[PDB]
Amino acid sequence: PHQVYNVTWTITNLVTGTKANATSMLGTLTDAFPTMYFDLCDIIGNTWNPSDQEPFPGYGCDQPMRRWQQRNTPFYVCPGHANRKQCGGPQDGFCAVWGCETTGETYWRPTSSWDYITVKKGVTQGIYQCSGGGWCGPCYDKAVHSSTTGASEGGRCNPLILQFTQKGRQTSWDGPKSWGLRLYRSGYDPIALFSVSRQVMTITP
Ligand SMILES: *[C@@H]1O[C@H](CO)[C@@H](O[C@@H]2O[C@H](CO)[C@@H](O)[C@H](O)[C@H]2NC(C)=O)[C@H](O)[C@H]1NC(C)=O
Ligand SMILES: *[C@@H]1O[C@H](CO)[C@@H](O[C@@H]2O[C@H](CO)[C@@H](O)[C@H](O)[C@H]2NC(C)=O)[C@H](O)[C@H]1NC(C)=O
Repeated sequence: PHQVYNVTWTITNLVTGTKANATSMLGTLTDAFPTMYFDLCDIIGNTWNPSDQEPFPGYGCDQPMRRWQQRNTPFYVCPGHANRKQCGGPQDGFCAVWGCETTGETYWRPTSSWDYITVKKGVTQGIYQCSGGGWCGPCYDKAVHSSTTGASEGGRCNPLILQFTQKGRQTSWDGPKSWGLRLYRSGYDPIALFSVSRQVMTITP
């Protein structure tokens, strides 16, 4: 009865244009606001991964330990849909100055009363010593070294969870909205850009 349409929400890698993930559900524009799930490594761009000449940088999506150390690093998120000059643009992840963040996971627990979403780390076993002392866990790509237990495809172990806020559930979604995500480190804070958009189509069969 309330299932008038098939609403699909998509999280997009801003730079590459690829789909980090998607979720569909039946309902209306006012009640279809599902919880989204995606991995950080599916939204990074060409300039995120540290160079190969760079010794144990502490983050990155191209190597298991890089992915693991990245997982244990805090991060903050800034909206790029509000046109706040002081926060800068995509090249700053919309976080040019402190106070631009509206969510994420850091010691000061950023939240917001005006932004449309919240983003927190999901659950993962990441990496752990198992049985024979070797390293086991999802951070390892099962398609790069099978046998290594826990190994997931892609080596995904940076799950993020996105939820819509009350303000988010009440704002208009005509056109995509973008956000920037930054790792909070003692040194450069790498930038990852993503977008959220909605499609509304008829049900089938
Ligand atoms: C509309 O909703 C339906 C489910 O109610 C979606 O249909 C499934 O979509 C997945 C991929 O997203 C396919 O792998 C399944 O085979 C589809 N099931 C069938 C046969 O309906 C559909 O994707 C949604 N609209 C779209 C195409 O975005
Ligand atoms: C892509 O999105 C789907 C949801 O459409 C994710 O699947 C959900 O994952 C959570 C967390 O593990 C579970 O609690 C749900 O039960 C899952 N839902 C369904 C329908 O499977 C999926 O994990 C996401 N993929 C990635 C790598 O983020």
